[PDB]
Amino acid sequence: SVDDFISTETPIALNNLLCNVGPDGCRAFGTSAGAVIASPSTIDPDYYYMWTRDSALVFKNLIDRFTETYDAGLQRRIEQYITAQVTLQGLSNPSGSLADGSGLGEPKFELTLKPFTGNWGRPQRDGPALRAIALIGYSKWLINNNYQSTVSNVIWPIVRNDLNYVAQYWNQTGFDLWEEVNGSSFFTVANQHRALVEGATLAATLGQSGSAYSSVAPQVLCFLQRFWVSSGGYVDSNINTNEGRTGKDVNSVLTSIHTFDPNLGCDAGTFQPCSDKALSNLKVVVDSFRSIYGVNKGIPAGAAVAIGRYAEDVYYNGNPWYLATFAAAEQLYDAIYVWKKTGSITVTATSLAFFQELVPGVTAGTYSSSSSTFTNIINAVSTYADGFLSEAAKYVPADGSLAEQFDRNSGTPLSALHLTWSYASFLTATARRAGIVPPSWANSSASTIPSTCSGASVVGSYSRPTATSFPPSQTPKPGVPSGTPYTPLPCATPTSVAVTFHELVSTQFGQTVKVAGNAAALGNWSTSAAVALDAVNYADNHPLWIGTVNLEAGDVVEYKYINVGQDGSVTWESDPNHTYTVPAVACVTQVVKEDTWQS
Ligand SMILES: *[C@@H]1O[C@H](CO)[C@@H](O[C@@H]2O[C@H](CO)[C@@H](O)[C@H](O)[C@H]2NC(C)=O)[C@H](O)[C@H]1NC(C)=O
Ligand SMILES: *[C@@H]1O[C@H](CO)[C@@H](O)[C@H](O)[C@H]1NC(C)=O
Ligand SMILES: *[C@H]1O[C@H](CO)[C@@H](O)[C@H](O)[C@@H]1O
Ligand SMILES: *[C@H]1O[C@H](CO)[C@@H](O)[C@H](O)[C@@H]1O
Ligand SMILES: *[C@H]1O[C@H](CO)[C@@H](O)[C@H](O)[C@@H]1O
Ligand SMILES: *[C@H]1O[C@H](CO)[C@@H](O)[C@H](O)[C@@H]1O
Ligand SMILES: *[C@H]1O[C@H](CO)[C@@H](O)[C@H](O)[C@@H]1O
Ligand SMILES: *[C@H]1O[C@H](CO)[C@@H](O)[C@H](O)[C@@H]1O
Ligand SMILES: *[C@H]1O[C@H](CO)[C@@H](O)[C@H](O)[C@@H]1O
Ligand SMILES: *[C@H]1O[C@H](CO)[C@@H](O)[C@H](O)[C@@H]1O
Repeated sequence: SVDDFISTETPIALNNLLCNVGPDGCRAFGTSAGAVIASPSTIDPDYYYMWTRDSALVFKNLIDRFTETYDAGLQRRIEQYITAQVTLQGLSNPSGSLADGSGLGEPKFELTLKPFTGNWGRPQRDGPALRAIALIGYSKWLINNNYQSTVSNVIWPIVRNDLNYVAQYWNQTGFDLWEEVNGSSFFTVANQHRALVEGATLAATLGQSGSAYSSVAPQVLCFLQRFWVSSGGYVDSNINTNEGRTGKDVNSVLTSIHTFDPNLGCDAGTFQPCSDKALSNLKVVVDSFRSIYGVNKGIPAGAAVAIGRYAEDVYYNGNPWYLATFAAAEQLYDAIYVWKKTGSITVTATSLAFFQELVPGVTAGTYSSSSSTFTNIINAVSTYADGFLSEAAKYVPADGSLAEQFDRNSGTPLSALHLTWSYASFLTATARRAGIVPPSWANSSASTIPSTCSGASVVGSYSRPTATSFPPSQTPKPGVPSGTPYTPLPCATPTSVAVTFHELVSTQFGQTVKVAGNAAALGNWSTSAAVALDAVNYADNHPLWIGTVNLEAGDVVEYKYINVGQDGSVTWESDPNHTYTVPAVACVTQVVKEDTWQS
């Protein structure tokens, strides 16, 4: 049963999610405190970086969990994530610097919390919005528990930079959440709108300046309306671009679930999950995958299918994604929640096709909780939503691991292993199924659309946050649900650890980088026995060499990189030797050591 899968997968998903959080997660061990790896995959693909988006989506989930039941272990991680942003905001990077806010649009960073210097689809203007939303989430908790001073001193300067960025740069093109399309993107705009609304509210509570945010927000909402295609009944996910796609993209479904607020009911203006526009869009998006994936062969209309990002996708050949398939279920669980709470379901001309696929012959109208129609709809939609979970479940391996994708024909996992966002997406979908909803972000007025739109923006001011520490033991006030600290799943302690040496060093044609060191596996300082690294991930402006050696757990190793020429001549990097103690920690079987050539 679905219930069986949920009960089994939940502790695995939570464990695997937290394994990807530094400095102590089992697959992110030795990364910076508060860093989140997108995936431990370092080769084909190389996802061993911290993205602003993935990190913020993951921590929003954790903050929501933590808000439901206090967990001092989660609190520790949340605090470290927040303080890591102090370092990141200050960075000058290829998108720009903090001075004019432009640097905040940078999509990804090295896990040492240094800039990523390679070519990339930058900027991505959703990042600051999503980060603000996460930090505002935690701020709400602190305020409710009488720690408002901590918000003002530690969190608000960080949040204020991100909010100023949104208010200044929302009306500018950039890359979408898939990092491919330079334009105006639904997910980005909608989250920018939410960030400004929550920001204005938090500012008012703190007695800080928020009027810029509240005056810009309605204009962002105004622009969001332009993504709707009335003739097709779906959202064109990217506009102001010439990419030549239909625009039918799980982008829009993710948008609905990440800006869900049940207090907004079935508001179509903000694209709520039970809104007629969101329901119509869901059907159009799902339908775009029904006929194209081998895994969907033989599944009838009215039944759940595996879905991907967008039908035109050619990334790894274009496949279903776990997070996309879970997102469809989540939107439906969100819809069911609101229908049950309000005791009423409205079918309109816009959502009719969606409903008739599930309840043949139903017509437009309003059906109350006493009607047989209400019960019929609830059951049909619940079954369909569970169907998306069960479809994804067919392709989850016995160990419960979630990669990024599963093959469109065979269902075998592919691309990045242990994608942090895949685990978050399972956790959120299943929370909504159980009727666990996140804190509200809007009031009724946050849905009122202006008469005429303009690209109104405000030039902001940016300053480096300086506070990098939280007061100890910020426990909940009496009466708040409270529990014991999180403990990871148990494993054996390994005797051997795969150590991936990950070295940035600019080299010229015919040169090879090797690692030499005192351990037998490293060649006991012999240059002939040194371990050659690979240039598989090498680029001139991101000169990465990589390779993996098994070392004895607990061993203290000393090493240096060498550059070996065509002629066999050896160049040692400058002193001192690197000194590394190989971890001997239960569950830590592979680590990445991120080095830069010592000049
Ligand atoms: C900046 O904001 C303006 C105002 O919302 C956007 O202008 C609209 O663009 C859409 C799509 O091209 C048109 O359908 C509307 O007619 C435009 N309205 C006006 C008043 O010009 C503009 O697209 C935004 N640009 C970016 C990059 O965000
Ligand atoms: C390492 O090599 C040196 C030669 O420089 C030698 O003295 C020593 O015996 C070697 N150690 C091991 C572990 O074999
Ligand atoms: C963040 O950094 C500051 C110094 O800039 C420390 O005071 C603090 O304890 C934390 O390490
Ligand atoms: C504050 O107090 C808590 C106990 O509630 C400790 O666990 C913590 O180390 C800090 O001293
Ligand atoms: C949480 O509990 C701690 C005790 O560890 C108090 O210090 C704090 O005021 C809050 O009630
Ligand atoms: C709430 O209560 C739990 C145990 O009941 C503690 O573990 C937690 O630190 C908080 O005080
Ligand atoms: C293997 O050994 C380590 C010792 O550091 C333990 O921490 C672990 O629980 C396992 O027994
Ligand atoms: C790493 O650091 C240690 C410090 O004990 C040195 O002994 C070693 O040579 C390397 O620099
Ligand atoms: C790794 O950690 C061990 C234990 O602290 C040290 O002995 C070694 O020098 C390295 O720092
Ligand atoms: C080392 O091995 C463990 C299982 O033994 C994995 O969980 C880990 O990802 C690494 O490959």
